[PDB]
Amino acid sequence: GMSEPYTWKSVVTGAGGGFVPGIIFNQTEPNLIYARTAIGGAYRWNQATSSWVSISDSVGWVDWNKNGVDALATDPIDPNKVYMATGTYTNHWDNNGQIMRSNDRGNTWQTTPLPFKVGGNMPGRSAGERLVIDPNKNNILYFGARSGNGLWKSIDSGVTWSKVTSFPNVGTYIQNPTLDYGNDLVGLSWITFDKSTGTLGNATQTIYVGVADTASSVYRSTDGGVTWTALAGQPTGFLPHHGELSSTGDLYITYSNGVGPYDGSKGEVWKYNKTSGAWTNISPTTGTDNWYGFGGLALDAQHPNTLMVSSLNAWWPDEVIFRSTNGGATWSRIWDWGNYPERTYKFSMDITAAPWLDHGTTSTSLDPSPKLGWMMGDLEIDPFNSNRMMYGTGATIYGSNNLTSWDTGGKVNISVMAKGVEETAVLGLISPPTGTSHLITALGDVSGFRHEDLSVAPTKFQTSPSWATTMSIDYAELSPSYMVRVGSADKEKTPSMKSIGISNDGGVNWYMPNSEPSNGTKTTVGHGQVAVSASGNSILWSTSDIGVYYSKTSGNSWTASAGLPAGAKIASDRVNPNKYYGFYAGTFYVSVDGGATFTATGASGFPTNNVAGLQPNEAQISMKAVPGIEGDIWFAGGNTVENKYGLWHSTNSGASFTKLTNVEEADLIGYGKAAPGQTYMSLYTVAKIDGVRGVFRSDDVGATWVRINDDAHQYAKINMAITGDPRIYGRVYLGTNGRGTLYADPV
Ligand SMILES: OC[C@H]1O[C@@H](O[C@H]2[C@@H](OC[C@H]3O[C@@H](O[C@H]4[C@H](O)[C@@H](O)[C@H](O)O[C@@H]4CO)[C@H](O)[C@@H](O)[C@@H]3O[C@@H]3O[C@H](CO[C@H]4OC[C@@H](O)[C@H](O)[C@H]4O)[C@@H](O[C@@H]4O[C@H](CO[C@H]5OC[C@@H](O)[C@H](O)[C@H]5O)[C@@H](O[C@@H]5O[C@H](CO)[C@@H](O[C@@H]6O[C@H](CO[C@H]7OC[C@@H](O)[C@H](O)[C@H]7O)[C@@H](O)[C@H](O)[C@H]6O)[C@H](O)[C@H]5O)[C@H](O)[C@H]4O)[C@H](O)[C@H]3O)OC[C@@H](O)[C@@H]2O)[C@H](O)[C@@H](O)[C@H]1O
Ligand SMILES: OC[C@H]1O[C@@H](O[C@H]2[C@@H](OC[C@H]3O[C@@H](O[C@H]4[C@H](O)[C@@H](O)[C@H](O)O[C@@H]4CO)[C@H](O)[C@@H](O)[C@@H]3O[C@@H]3O[C@H](CO[C@H]4OC[C@@H](O)[C@H](O)[C@H]4O)[C@@H](O[C@@H]4O[C@H](CO[C@H]5OC[C@@H](O)[C@H](O)[C@H]5O)[C@@H](O)[C@H](O)[C@H]4O)[C@H](O)[C@H]3O)OC[C@@H](O)[C@@H]2O)[C@H](O)[C@@H](O)[C@H]1O
Ligand SMILES: [Cl-]
Ligand SMILES: [Cl-]
Ligand SMILES: [Mg+2]
Ligand SMILES: [Mg+2]
Ligand SMILES: [Mg+2]
Repeated sequence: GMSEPYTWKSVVTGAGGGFVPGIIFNQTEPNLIYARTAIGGAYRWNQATSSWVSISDSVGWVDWNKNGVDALATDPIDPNKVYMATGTYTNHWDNNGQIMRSNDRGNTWQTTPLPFKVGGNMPGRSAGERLVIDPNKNNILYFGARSGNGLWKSIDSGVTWSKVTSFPNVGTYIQNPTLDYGNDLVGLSWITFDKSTGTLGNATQTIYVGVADTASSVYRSTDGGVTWTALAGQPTGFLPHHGELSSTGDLYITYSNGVGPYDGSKGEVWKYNKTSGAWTNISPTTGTDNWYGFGGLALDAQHPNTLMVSSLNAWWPDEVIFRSTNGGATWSRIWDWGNYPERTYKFSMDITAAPWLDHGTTSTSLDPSPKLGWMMGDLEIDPFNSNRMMYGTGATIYGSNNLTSWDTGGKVNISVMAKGVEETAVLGLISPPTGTSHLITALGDVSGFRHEDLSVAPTKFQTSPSWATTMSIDYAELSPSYMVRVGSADKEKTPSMKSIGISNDGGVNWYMPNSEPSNGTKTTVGHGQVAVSASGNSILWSTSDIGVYYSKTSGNSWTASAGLPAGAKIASDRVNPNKYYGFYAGTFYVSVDGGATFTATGASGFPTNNVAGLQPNEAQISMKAVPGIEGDIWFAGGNTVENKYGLWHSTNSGASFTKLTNVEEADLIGYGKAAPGQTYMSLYTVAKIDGVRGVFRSDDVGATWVRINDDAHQYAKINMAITGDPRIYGRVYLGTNGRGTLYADPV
């Protein structure tokens, strides 16, 4: 079809806002670093700008599972080469994975499908690395796989893969045997070469492999991977997260009683000397002083007996990093107790690059804010600079450039080192037509942000209410200072927290109303979708659990809406405050009494998501009324199973819709400022049009469409959120599931 080149940039959050399970340093080129994520692809570091660049944005709609990066290897012989094991789930949520290969540090990729699933967003994703390159003969790669698939090898630089049938343990541990998520074998855990057992051009003969099997977890080959044997004398009862070999011949291994990233309530650290055969338990803590696994393992390349480990997960008051300079014989903690509850610290956190990491709470010794971290499954020391470490948490990448201050009685300065990283899952987006913000987001895990300059990190976490995930946000079109968001309050932690927040100042400050939807038996857990009347004189809340409710009393009371099914999608008219719209299971609904009463209209052909194995309350539906035009509604969504997929337009308040004949599939719709000389708002859609999957803009009410993204800027399964900017022609805001929010303008 037609295309128009655009400039695609990230909306900056400073910290990224998702879990980084692996950071991978190249072993021969200084400052060559990669980072991998569970749902958001991978990144490469740029030392000149102290920032990361995504190497995954070519991943698109059909091949979306490539953004689950379960393992990554960087070539020490030719550092232009990099490989990834990708695929997101190993259960019924996903299809088979693949090994991706690049000869230009991730600028471009080729791919080899694997005949099994890869688990970038499965349990144990911070154990590793499970994809490795022979450091003496770099056409050889090994991959340790999930689900009983065992050990795989390539001898042609990643093009072709075959099972290593002589590997004798495919794993035994299963995290969630009774669930539909993680009921498969975790499988193999990490692979570590002994480079001293090969020479350039000749296969490395000694290879170590960790396996998620508490009874027998560490394996070695000494004949180049022909024969594999469990290490005699190894400890039992735990799961090794990492195995790293020092030049002393000591193999260091961290263990947890889980594979993580969220669990681990007991742990050990061991070393095994490859020459003497001695095993030594060097666990930093033990007995009642240990209630957590050990996860991250970092050896110092310059000082062979210096190493660090992190807890996984202590959870309270914070995690601990432990440092040893004598091979684990003695350890120093990065913080200690004083007179309880006081603590002393060998570190200081600096979150000036992402000040919202304090979650809006006041720091105390027992409730530190910001924390050192959590989910610290990967901890790394720069092999070319003992003063630099990096580690991943569930929210960011932290690092230091004065690490060895620890050894001289000083404090380690830890700062956000995630510039360029955006990992959030975007549940909703609004671009208010007035005020200092053009973009307020609804995000998983870190709630969402009010953005002003899209290159500057937000200064504030969303509080009062404070929650992990905002499912939905809307604003009053005629009074955009009034806006409402809904999420799910953690009432175990804060029983007075509500799952709805209201703002009268454009989203800068929020308050919680005096009541929430409830029935005779329970109050809503929240989530669902929210719509705000044109004038702000009412709120409609389609809750996740107990149906649709309206309030005309600013949330002082809520009343169940008549006629609209529980789980319905909802939308307010942007002109007429009495008018709302609903949709469920193929039927369209209208209310003309402010959300109190809904009546069906006649609209046909919408995906029912209710025939031939489909479920209505999990449909892909984007439905919005148009700013400035009463009764004008666009609807995108559907699927191929029903042959009900595309983009529909109503101008009579939902009484009838025209299905656009020139849009084969569509999943999202949004609006922005009209083009010069046009009166109708520009349309932005995520769609398949003229045979091309992408992001498209129409300046003529859908008569013609131009693709405004391209094959290098696809962002995987972009069925999350989209809007134009009512104040900036051409501007699009695109939500993603693991790449944060993008904004883009014509070239
Ligand atoms: O706890 C294990 C172990 O503890 C042993 O005791 C030792 C231990 O004691 C701790 C307790 O100390 C008490 O003080 C004592 C002291 O112990 C004693 O020595 C001294 O002498 O005397 C003192 C005074 O009595 C203290 O009073 C207790 O409070 C303390 O207990 C800890 O309390 C922590 C804080 O709790 C408060 O806030 C949270 C509320 O829930 C509580 O009600 C509040 O009280 C609590 O920390 C939180 O832990 C959770 C995780 O908990 C879970 O795992 C650990 C289990 O212990 C726990 O039962 C279980 O519930 C953290 O939650 C996580 O938060 C992260 C970050 O936000 C989330 O990550 C994000 O996830 C998303 C994905 O999310 C989805 O998928 C995951 C799912 O979980 C989620 O819902 C989904 O949405 C991802 O995408 C993102 O990337 C990622 O960032 C994550 O989801 C979420 O789960 C939470 O943050 C913490 O605040 C502690 O758990 C609790 O233990 O330590 C001291 C030692 O001396 C003791 O010996 C026991 O002996 C043993 O039996 C055993 O219990
Ligand atoms: O039994 C499930 C169990 O899951 C626990 O949560 C764990 C689980 O979370 C999955 C979600 O991960 C997010 O990523 C996290 C990431 O894990 C972190 O590392 C990072 O820091 O933060 C990220 C953001 O928070 C993703 O953003 C989510 O998308 C993902 O949700 C699951 O997504 C899959 C895939 O579908 C999506 O991706 C492809 C695209 O094609 C699709 O359109 C997208 O929606 C869904 O698969 C579908 O499942 C339905 C049936 O779903 C029902 O059963 C499972 C429930 O989870 C659902 O709520 C329920 O509706 C099926 O019919 C379809 O065919 C499938 O396509 C899943 O449904 C989504 O759940 O894994 C990562 C781990 O980190 C989390 O701890 C959770 O704590 C438990 O309560 C429990 O729910
Ligand atoms: Cl004190
Ligand atoms: Cl303004
Ligand atoms: Mg680019
Ligand atoms: Mg690592
Ligand atoms: Mg602060």
